[PDB]
Amino acid sequence: QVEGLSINLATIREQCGFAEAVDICLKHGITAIAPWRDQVAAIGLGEAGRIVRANGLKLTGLCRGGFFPAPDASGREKAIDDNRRAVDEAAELGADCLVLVAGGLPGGSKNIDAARRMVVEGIAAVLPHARAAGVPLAIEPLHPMYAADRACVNTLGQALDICETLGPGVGVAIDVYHVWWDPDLANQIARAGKMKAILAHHICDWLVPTKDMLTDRGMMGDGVIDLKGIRRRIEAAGFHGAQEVEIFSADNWWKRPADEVIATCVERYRNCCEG
Amino acid sequence: QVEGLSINLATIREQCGFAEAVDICLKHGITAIAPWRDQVAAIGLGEAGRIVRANGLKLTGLCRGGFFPAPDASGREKAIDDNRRAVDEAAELGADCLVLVAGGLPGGSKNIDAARRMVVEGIAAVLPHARAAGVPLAIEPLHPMYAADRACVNTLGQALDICETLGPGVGVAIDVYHVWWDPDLANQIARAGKMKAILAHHICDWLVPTKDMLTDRGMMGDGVIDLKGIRRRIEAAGFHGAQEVEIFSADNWWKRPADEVIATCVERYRNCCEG
Ligand SMILES: [Zn+2]
Ligand SMILES: [Zn+2]
Repeated sequence: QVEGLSINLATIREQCGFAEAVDICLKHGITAIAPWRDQVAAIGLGEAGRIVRANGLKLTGLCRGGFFPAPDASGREKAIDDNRRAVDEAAELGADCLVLVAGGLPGGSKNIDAARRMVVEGIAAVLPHARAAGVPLAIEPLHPMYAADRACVNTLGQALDICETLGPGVGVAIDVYHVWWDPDLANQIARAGKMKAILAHHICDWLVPTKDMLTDRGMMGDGVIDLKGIRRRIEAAGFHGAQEVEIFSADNWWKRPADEVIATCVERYRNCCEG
Repeated sequence: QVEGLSINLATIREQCGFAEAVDICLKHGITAIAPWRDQVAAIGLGEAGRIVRANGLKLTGLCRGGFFPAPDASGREKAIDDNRRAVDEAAELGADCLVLVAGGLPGGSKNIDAARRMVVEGIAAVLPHARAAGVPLAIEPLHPMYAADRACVNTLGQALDICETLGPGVGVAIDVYHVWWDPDLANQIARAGKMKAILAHHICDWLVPTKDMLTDRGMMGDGVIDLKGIRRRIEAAGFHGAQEVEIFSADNWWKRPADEVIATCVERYRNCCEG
């Protein structure tokens, strides 16, 4: 087995559905995954579970919940309801956390403070149901470039502020793509450790040049992130969970055979990632 | 006159050289500019000065200095030397500040902490010459997406930390494109005010979607930034200097007649920008 490696299934999403991805992962000695809700829906929740169990599969996360801002309270309630259903799916599959991607500005608002208030309210509204189901909520801070239209939780400091306020049952998914640049990263990781808030660690690389804002994530080692440096900090902070490969690569990795992608992931994980 | 408006000449860089840009600005009632060092070099420093003086032109900034990291001390010294020459140009033209864009990772380094140390060292090395010439150094924090390859000063908090440490003669250029997303923006602006560190304010907009990482800045009002909200904070912090339009728009504004761009800038400034 490749111990301590997980594959977020977005990494081979062009190539595979849920059943085939799991098959390819188990064949390469990988026994931990993070599936997406649409992948689960395509195979069916009952079959997804059967597969999880038949291998006692570790799910490092379910992607994703969140998307809280909306112009009206009823739209915000509709989002809260979707998150409760997401929690239920995570529980059924035994996921280590439900990943939350906050949502950006609602409608045509320029009020980012208000959108952020909506996100905190939504997480607060979902948290009782998530605590009750045994599903930790992982706020994934997203890269600042995504603030307007994808997620207005944009720093680890901000995400940890929300955690500290709401209390137990909410933590952070630390994705290197989203946080590597942060000048206060070392402090916030140590802070997350002391709060016991680290729920997941996602890996990939920042390419130079980066050629697309969303779908040009690098394979570990092809970019400029000090991955080992970051992993060492995360472990020193007390998180020893699996490193989860999440690569969106429209023009490279999504065009290669899935077996080549997963094998490269094993190779890079051993050479570039371990702390 | 359009009081309180400045045009960073990058906004019409495809259309105009220095002499023609100034002509177009003065014709639309704009009497403040921020030229680039290559534009000054193309017209010649002596002629640039003659033009500045013939109108008593306000320069809200000179773009740019910085670019401090390099793999070797001699490369770092070469950068420091270039910055001293940049200071001299700013002095000669009577610029309100020399804008500093930090530089990204040197060579093939993954050590962003070290590159940041190099930037602080470089600013520290240039500062005596800049103090002596009467040229304030404006650290311009750049958007986090630029961290690897353009500038590893990426938050207003980080930039103000450097200012506070080095002391007098170094402040911040606050560009809305670079900082609008920052969850601690309100606090850091108030902080910059208390330190008396605000040297410039650059305006433009964040488009949704943004279609290019470098050259798809919006015209004020076409995007999602609360420009008036930010300007009000800057004024409450005690900076009442000109708002400087800096737009890099490869597929829109750089393809329009310069007169139409500058007229739109006046229109939006009056409608969308004033606090
Ligand atoms: Zn992630
Ligand atoms: Zn700027």
